[PDB]
Amino acid sequence: PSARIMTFYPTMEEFRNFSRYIAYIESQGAHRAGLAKVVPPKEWKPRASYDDIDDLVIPAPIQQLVTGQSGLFTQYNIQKKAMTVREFRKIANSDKYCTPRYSEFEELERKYWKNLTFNPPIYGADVNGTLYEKHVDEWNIGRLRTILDLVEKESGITIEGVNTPYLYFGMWKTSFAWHTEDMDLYSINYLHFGEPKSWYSVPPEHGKRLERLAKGFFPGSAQSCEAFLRHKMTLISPLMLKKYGIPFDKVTQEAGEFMITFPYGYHAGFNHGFNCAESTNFATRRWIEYGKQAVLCSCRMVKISMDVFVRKFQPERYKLWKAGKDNTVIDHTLPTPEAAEFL
Ligand SMILES: CN(CCc1cnn(-c2nccc3c(=O)[nH]cnc23)c1)Cc1ccc(F)cc1
Ligand SMILES: [Zn+2]
Ligand SMILES: [Zn+2]
Repeated sequence: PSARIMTFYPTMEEFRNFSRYIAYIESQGAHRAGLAKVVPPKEWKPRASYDDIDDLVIPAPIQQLVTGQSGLFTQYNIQKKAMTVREFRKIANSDKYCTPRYSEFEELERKYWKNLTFNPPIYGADVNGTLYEKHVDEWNIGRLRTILDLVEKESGITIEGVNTPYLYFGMWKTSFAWHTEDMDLYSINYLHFGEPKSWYSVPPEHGKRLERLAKGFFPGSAQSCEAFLRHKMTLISPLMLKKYGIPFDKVTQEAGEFMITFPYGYHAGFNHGFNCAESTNFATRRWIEYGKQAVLCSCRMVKISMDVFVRKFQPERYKLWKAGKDNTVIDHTLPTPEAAEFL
């Protein structure tokens, strides 16, 4: 009810301040769903045209091999040789790989879950780069300027997969497995162009139920690594989630829209056809407790030292936290302290 995905329509004035807007959507309860859609003002555009990127190199395209049955699957990401956007699009749009005919989303979603183990598609995933023009100042994924910037501030080391933008060139049936962000951070995803991207979300207050369910389904993966979901290989159909009483919601992201994922917000999804999305991680003051308590991959990976954040934002707790006495319990319903001005 209050864990349902929400869509926001900021005005141009409201859009200019990223962090303030994030605070605003949390004061509205957006974080409870674990995922929110943000439709930018009509006048806003991050790039004049996308007709000048055909020679853009996808260095490590991945063939997505999926094995499984009865709504439970494991995705094996097979590296293919480098290719350009032009070559990628030719494959995406060919008879062999293009989107099937469909009337309603529910029909396309059925095709996805029935055919994800067949005819493995190629995902032009994790390409370092941005499609934003240099002068765009609003919601610029390249430079959000959140408190996540503090790691680079004190050491200069940029952790690969954190605080840098990534591009994802999708084709029909390419997917992202169930996961939460690295260090349980926030994430932003903008669909630059093409066919939609469909998303599934589990509210952070029900995240441990999803983990317990995936542990029961893959006991071998769980014994090897407690945090095996962080490998981003596990696919679980909505039918299985429904059967085992895991609450979830679904949303389709169209070209020109943003998706925000919240700390400990489990999400998965798939691309409807040839498209391109830009993404990065970011943080608010609320994330600090999430980063301290993040259950990380012990086999295996992205790790951020919390010491800098605790020392700056929670110095009274520093000694208690460094001694293993920080017994703090996270309340997933509470908005970020920055949202106080809206409540
Ligand atoms: C380090 N790599 C990013 C990790 C990462 C974190 N969030 N996230 C995603 N989150 C949301 C949406 C998407 C999406 O549409 N498409 C791809 N990845 C998405 C992907 C690993 C990796 C990327 C893609 C993939 F398939 C499998 C592994
Ligand atoms: Zn993600
Ligand atoms: Zn692991």
